[PDB]
Amino acid sequence: TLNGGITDMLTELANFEKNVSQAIHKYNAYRKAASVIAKYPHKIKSGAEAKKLPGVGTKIAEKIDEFLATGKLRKLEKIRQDDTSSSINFLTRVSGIGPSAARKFVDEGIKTLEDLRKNEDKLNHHQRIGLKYFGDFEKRIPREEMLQMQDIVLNEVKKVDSEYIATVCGSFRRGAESSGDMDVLLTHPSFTSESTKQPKLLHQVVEQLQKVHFITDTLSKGETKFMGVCQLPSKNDEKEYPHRRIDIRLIPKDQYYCGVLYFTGSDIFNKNMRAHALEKGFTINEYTIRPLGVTGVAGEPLPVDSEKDIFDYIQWKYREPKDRSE
DNA sequence: CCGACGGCGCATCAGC
DNA sequence: GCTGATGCGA
DNA sequence: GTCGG
Ligand SMILES: Nc1ccn([C@H]2C[C@H](O)[C@@H](COP(=O)(O)C(F)(F)P(=O)(O)OP(=O)(O)O)O2)c(=O)n1
Ligand SMILES: [Cl-]
Ligand SMILES: [Cl-]
Ligand SMILES: [Cl-]
Ligand SMILES: [Cl-]
Ligand SMILES: [Mg+2]
Ligand SMILES: [Mg+2]
Ligand code: NA
Ligand code: NA
Repeated sequence: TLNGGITDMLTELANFEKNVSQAIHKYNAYRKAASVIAKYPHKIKSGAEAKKLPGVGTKIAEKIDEFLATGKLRKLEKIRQDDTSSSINFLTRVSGIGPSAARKFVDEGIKTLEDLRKNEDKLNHHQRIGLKYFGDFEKRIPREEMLQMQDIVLNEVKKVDSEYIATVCGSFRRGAESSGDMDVLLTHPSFTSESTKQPKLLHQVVEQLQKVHFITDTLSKGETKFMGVCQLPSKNDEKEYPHRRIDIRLIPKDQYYCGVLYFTGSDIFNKNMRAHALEKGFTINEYTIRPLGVTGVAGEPLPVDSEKDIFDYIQWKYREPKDRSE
């Protein structure tokens, strides 16, 4: 909140470039600048001072000076008035509707929540669910509720097979007071980078959670990733809790550390760390950290026994989860 | 100046 | 049916 | 839009 005005402006500019301009790199550039400014420990006084931060160039510097002076950004004033842009922006807020589909719908005259509801037939499954719980998905999740959800998931997973280990990551693991959703990393000894000694490992868990009515809907479901909806049980006379998005990722047990690092985030932190890895001659994904030969092709997986091991390979001091919220 | 910018899972599609 | 490309998402 | 070579 120290430089809230400027970061909000940058984030809005970022969303515009992504949803309307479909210029993903401009999107990341803005988000990075927004992130770097967000942790700057001083109340920014000028674009010049801001340009000293990495990721902030001449363009954002000018925009910051404009914002600091007037208290707004004309470029944004306009974007906010353009009915097409605003419509595209809105629709992309429905889970399942990206920049392409949004532009396509608007070109069909479908540009509001009301239009989407009467044209439900024109939506694929994911979009149908995103629209159904549109309101709820906008709501944040108090950490207290996250704790209750964790308890339900861990206990139900334990019931399926005591050998399962379920770890809630995402912003929760980073210590956030509230989260946009629940992200669950799941492991089981019967599934490693060496073999899949038992099939349906993820299925069984998803099934158990549906059986006790915690999981209510499914957006997508594969062998290692589940994307759906859940809801905490409410007491008698108590109004129901909002429905929530839940992601579950089954990762090879022998690759837990690269897995938990990836799933802990943040997303911008992962980008920056993976970008730093490249500059150091390494490539990192949710399974391994591999070296890059002179040729450029990824080499063999390096031995990892802790999140810190990954940080060492790239010559970075270890950072606790609470300090990776970029 | 200009090429890189993180990496991948699932759903859906076109082309065979 | 397969692969590969795309959209959308983590 | 920003960066580094
Ligand atoms: N583009 C991305 C997106 C995600 N992630 C990893 C790193 C992320 O931490 C993790 C979770 O994705 P999430 O989509 O639940 C998230 F990011 F919003 P979270 O941090 O959990 O914040 P919230 O509370 O609001 O959910 O996936 C990533 O690596 N790249
Ligand atoms: Cl771009
Ligand atoms: Cl503004
Ligand atoms: Cl690992
Ligand atoms: Cl790999
Ligand atoms: Mg999350
Ligand atoms: Mg998530
Ligand atoms: Na800079
Ligand atoms: Na969307």
